[PDB]
Amino acid sequence: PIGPEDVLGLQRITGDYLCSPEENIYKIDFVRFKIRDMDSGTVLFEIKKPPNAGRFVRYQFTPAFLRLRQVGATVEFTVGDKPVNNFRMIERHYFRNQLLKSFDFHFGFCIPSSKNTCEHIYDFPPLSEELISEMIRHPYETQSDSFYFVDDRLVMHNKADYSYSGT
Ligand SMILES: C/C=C(\C)CC/C=C(\C)CCC=C(C)C
Repeated sequence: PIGPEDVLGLQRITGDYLCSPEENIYKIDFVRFKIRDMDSGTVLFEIKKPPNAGRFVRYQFTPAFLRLRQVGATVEFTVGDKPVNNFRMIERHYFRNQLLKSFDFHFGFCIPSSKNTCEHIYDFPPLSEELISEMIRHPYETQSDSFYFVDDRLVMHNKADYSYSGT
């Protein structure tokens, strides 16, 4: 039902998850996530996996984050026995229902029944100063949808919100 063309034009965060966890028929499970700033080598965030059912994440960042040029994302995941072809993530970010950027990453070849490592390069959009001020000023109103497709079918959907106020 849901293909990449259904999400590629969205101008708002979705009101609900567009797929159920049962539709993840390929048993894809993300187990590690690490963010590196390509201009300082600084690790900006790193986690390792031990209602929303774990499909929502809250992120606490700093104001400097909104001026980064390029960020390297290291992602580790396991895969079931079904071979996976045309694995694709489409991740859209919004502040106050205004599209900031949409990232389209095609995964490399996925080895079934095994752990895989992939690297995504995030080229940040140049954000206007007024938009920078408002995202710092109103935490958690920057939101994202991450859509995962295998052979042009929605199989995973995650959500997140973001703070750029530090802690
Ligand atoms: C799976 C990854 C995430 C849930 C968050 C990582 C997203 C980014 C690093 C993009 C930041 C967007 C801007 C407009 C600055």
